[PDB]
Amino acid sequence: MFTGLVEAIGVVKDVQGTIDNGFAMKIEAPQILDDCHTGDSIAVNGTCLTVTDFDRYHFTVGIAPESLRLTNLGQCKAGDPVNLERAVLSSTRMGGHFVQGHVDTVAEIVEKKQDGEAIDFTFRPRDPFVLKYIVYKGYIALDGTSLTITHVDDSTFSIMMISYTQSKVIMAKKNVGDLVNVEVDQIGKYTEKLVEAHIADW
Ligand SMILES: O=C(O)CCc1nc2c(=O)[nH]c(=O)[nH]c2n(C[C@H](O)[C@H](O)[C@H](O)CO)c1=O
Ligand SMILES: O=C(O)CCc1nc2c(=O)[nH]c(=O)[nH]c2n(C[C@H](O)[C@H](O)[C@H](O)CO)c1=O
Ligand SMILES: [Hg+2]
Repeated sequence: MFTGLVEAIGVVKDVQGTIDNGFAMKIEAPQILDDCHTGDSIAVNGTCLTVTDFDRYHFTVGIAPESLRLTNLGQCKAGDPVNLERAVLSSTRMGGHFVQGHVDTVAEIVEKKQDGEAIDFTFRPRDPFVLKYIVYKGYIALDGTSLTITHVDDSTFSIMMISYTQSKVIMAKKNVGDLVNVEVDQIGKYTEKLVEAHIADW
């Protein structure tokens, strides 16, 4: 479980494996390894992954084919920066929201323009149906970043990235064409089943 408040930006140091069988990945991130333990859950670009080994400077993870299929981790190369956030089990969320780290799909950046001190991003999800769980002013996690929806229609959604965030996440420097991990606010899927189980009586 996470908050979507990215703690640091690590750097991929080694990637081995294949798209069909899985990746073994090594990440440099001393900033968040002071309290590491094998088995811990760490979100890499919003993808919850299990620590398989670590030291004061690096930690490794095993990435399953399905994780690589639904996220941008399949494109990872040594040298790439990634958003990182350590797990936390808390029933409270005063900052960010309830991010599970279970990515729904990827979205392509289709527009990026400056609006004052903020950056206006527009994304096109590979799986349009996730848009049914996205609403104006609602939450969403992009590459593990908790953000506020500023616009949404039948094929895209947008967010505004403020100055404070631009220096904390990899999104700031991504461009049109790049992919980001999308995790819609889980509550939406919950209310969907609620109405379904509801009219399941009507
Ligand atoms: O909660 C736990 O105890 C398990 C942690 C965990 N680990 C991995 C992993 O190590 N490798 C993985 O490849 N996946 C893990 N996952 C699932 C992963 O996040 C998911 O496939 C993507 O987000 C796309 O939806 C995990 O949930
Ligand atoms: O809790 C709320 O109602 C606000 C949600 C929220 N929105 C944004 C945003 O829209 N743009 C943003 O640029 N940031 C938002 N943030 C903060 C952002 O996640 C954080 O700076 C990074 O992850 C690094 O820790 C938000 O928390
Ligand atoms: Hg998880």
